[PDB]
Amino acid sequence: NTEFALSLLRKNIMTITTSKGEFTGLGIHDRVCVIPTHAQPGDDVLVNGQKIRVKDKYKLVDPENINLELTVLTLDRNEKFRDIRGFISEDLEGVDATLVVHSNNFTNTILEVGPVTMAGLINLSSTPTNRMIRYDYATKTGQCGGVLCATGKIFGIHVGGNGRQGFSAQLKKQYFVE
Ligand SMILES: *[C@@H](CC(=O)OCC)[C@H](C[C@@H]1CCNC1=O)NC(=O)[C@H](CC#C)n1cccc(NC(=O)c2cc(C)on2)c1=O
Repeated sequence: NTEFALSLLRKNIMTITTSKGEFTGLGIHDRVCVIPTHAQPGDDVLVNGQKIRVKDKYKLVDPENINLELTVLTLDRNEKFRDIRGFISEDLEGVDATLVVHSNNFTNTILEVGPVTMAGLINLSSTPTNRMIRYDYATKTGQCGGVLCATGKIFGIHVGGNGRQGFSAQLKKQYFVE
């Protein structure tokens, strides 16, 4: 698990800074990356401290117009991400997953969040959010955007918690299709 998590840290996971602070950003493919919606990125963000113009941005909502707490960004930079869409899996039920963080004080951080489960529709920051993956791990401030994953499987992006549970926005391959 650590070897797969380390591979994501070298080739896909970066630190993205908005006006709301530092967030772990996962590069999906080409110049497309994901970030929690509550980061509220503007026309420009910092990628590992470098000012990068945001070409495209759109918040993800399910077909039932329910918030997904995920925002897909297209960056105007030269480096193309490694295509990790093949690792995105929806078979997460009961998997002992790992959260890969690279933001704030948690740089190059690999956490064992225990077994995950599809919580579904929960009230996240007074906003109903669907496709919620829950793990019984005390995630902390500065870890939003961490990549929930296991060996050869990417499950979602951490979006919040309550000091005892943590929640990740489910990643699906259909999100990156026009
Ligand atoms: C990441 C954001 C951060 O670190 O600062 C940004 C620079 C945090 C991670 C949370 C904080 C506590 N433990 C975590 O894992 N995310 C949030 O703080 C989000 C922001 C949004 C949207 N947030 C804000 C307000 C409430 C909650 N949590 C819940 O509403 C909730 C519901 C249930 C059920 O359990 N928790 C929240 O995540």
